Amino acid sequence: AEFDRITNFGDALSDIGNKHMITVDMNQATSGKIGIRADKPNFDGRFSNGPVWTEYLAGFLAKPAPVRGHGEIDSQVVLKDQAGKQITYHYHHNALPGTNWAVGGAMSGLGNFLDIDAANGFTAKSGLDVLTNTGQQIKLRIANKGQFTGNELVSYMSGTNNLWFTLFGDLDQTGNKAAGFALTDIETLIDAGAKQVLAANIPDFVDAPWFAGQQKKTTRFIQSHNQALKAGLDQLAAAHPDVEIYYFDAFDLFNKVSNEVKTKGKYQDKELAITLTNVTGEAYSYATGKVIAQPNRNLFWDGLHPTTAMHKIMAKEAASLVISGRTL
Repeated sequence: AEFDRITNFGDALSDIGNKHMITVDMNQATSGKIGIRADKPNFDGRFSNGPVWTEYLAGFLAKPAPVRGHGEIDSQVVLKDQAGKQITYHYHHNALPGTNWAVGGAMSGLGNFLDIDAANGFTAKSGLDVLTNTGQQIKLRIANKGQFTGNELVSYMSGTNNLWFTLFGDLDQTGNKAAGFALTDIETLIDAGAKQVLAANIPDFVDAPWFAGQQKKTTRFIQSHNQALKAGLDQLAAAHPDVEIYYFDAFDLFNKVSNEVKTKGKYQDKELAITLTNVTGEAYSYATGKVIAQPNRNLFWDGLHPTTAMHKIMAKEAASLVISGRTL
């Protein structure tokens, strides 16, 4: 056989609950002073209305379902109430053994990042930067579990948040610069013994509701990133002939589904029991909580994250890429 288990790295497209549960635990530990990410109506801490693509993937390949994992978390969380009284917490959680190390918000590269808010009248000064970037996930997986054995498929899907925090934060990355961080991370996997790598590019988010009024900037970033990533993976595959690399072209899949819905009115897959009829709107509004009656007719759940229907479509394409043995 080629592999017994799947290991996942990346962001909210892959995460089965780390960003959610870390904030649940920090909220408990501070008696409600930290806001919960991926609350209801999101499904069990997924940034979706049901399972994400890494869950369908394990089903399709008949491998064990993802197990949420992370390393030790430790931080001095400093908050202030509206009166400006400072409150300090020692937040700690032991490592969590698992196989899916993805965390919503994560960027390609190393280190930790800030994507958690204080709540109920408090404001965070310091120490909420407890979430790990994709390259940091890999570093902590290696420390916790050692090098890969070769019996795993390792999925890597990152870069969306390198775009996100360039548009809406102080990150100042080109698509090619962000792609370089991804390739550095993927090379770390290889040097850690990974022999089967499922590397995904950035989806075609041209129509994502949260990117409205940024279409030229997102096309530039996502096009730049994906062609740099492809070329880099072609080079890595060249230099590492004992590694099988599958390039999940999530971009083209999003593009194809979208154009099918726009030009024929639907994208339907009878094998998956899915019919999409909307690829331009959110099924669910973050701001108001409201959800349309039939969210699984949409590509987009909120303004960026796919619905569980679209995650199923993504995993079928990835599973069939792996089954097809069409490696780089």
